[PDB]
Amino acid sequence: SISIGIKCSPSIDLCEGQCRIRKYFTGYCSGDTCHCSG
Repeated sequence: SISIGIKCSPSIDLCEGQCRIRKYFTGYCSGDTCHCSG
């Protein structure tokens, strides 16, 4: 994965949307930072 440096929480993980508008396929919150892949 890459990290995009958007803050997140795993409990309400909105990283997929942040990754998809940046043209990745998916994303997830690690610790408190969004990761993207694809």
